[PDB]
Amino acid sequence: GVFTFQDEYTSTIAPAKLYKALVTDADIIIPKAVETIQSVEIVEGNGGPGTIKKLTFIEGGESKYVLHKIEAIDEANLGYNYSIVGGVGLPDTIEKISFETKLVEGANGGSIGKVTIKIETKGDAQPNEEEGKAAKARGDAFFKAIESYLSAHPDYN
Ligand SMILES: C/C(=C\CNc1ncnc2[nH]cnc12)CO
Ligand SMILES: C/C(=C\CNc1ncnc2[nH]cnc12)CO
Ligand SMILES: C/C(=C\CNc1ncnc2[nH]cnc12)CO
Ligand SMILES: C/C(=C\CNc1ncnc2[nH]cnc12)CO
Ligand SMILES: [Ca+2]
Repeated sequence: GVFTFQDEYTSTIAPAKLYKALVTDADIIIPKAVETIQSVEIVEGNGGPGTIKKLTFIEGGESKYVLHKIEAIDEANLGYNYSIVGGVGLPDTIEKISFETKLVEGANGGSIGKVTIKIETKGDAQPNEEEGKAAKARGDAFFKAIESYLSAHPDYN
């Protein structure tokens, strides 16, 4: 089956600046900002489509990682699309999970981070609800941490 979900994250940070932090400077800013992410590293590629990034994080006390494959990267339109192409642990009901993200102008000069999540399962298997909730909660924490960090360090590098 194919399932879609929509998240929106509000930020006080202006969209092009937030995109720069999330995308262009991800490898530097994200580990600094996000207290559960230890590193964001390029495994292969030049930064364009097909690039694989390894994001190492702590969960339940254990060091784990996920691999992201860049599907599209469009700074002009503040777009970034990627898929998850590896991780730690046994297979589950997800055959594939991918993301289409866009940043747009929000309130008082801030942003809204839009995310469409596409989950593909085998046959009539359903997405795991607890996981979706946890994933969204991580998304909230991720944007909060980035907002707090960029508020405290509006300049950098
Ligand atoms: C940090 C990574 C993915 C999470 N990125 C984003 N997650 C959510 N919204 C966004 N807008 C621009 N980039 C993103 C690395 O693939
Ligand atoms: C897999 C299911 C929910 C998991 N998804 C979400 N759970 C919580 N908040 C959300 N916002 C957009 N999607 C979600 C429904 O069983
Ligand atoms: C911040 C991001 C994703 C977090 N949201 C979700 N990630 C995974 N599954 C889900 N179901 C509903 N929302 C989600 C994109 O990088
Ligand atoms: C890009 C994001 C998170 C990086 N992925 C994860 N970050 C932290 N703990 C996890 N458990 C499963 N996946 C993760 C957005 O929340
Ligand atoms: Ca960190």
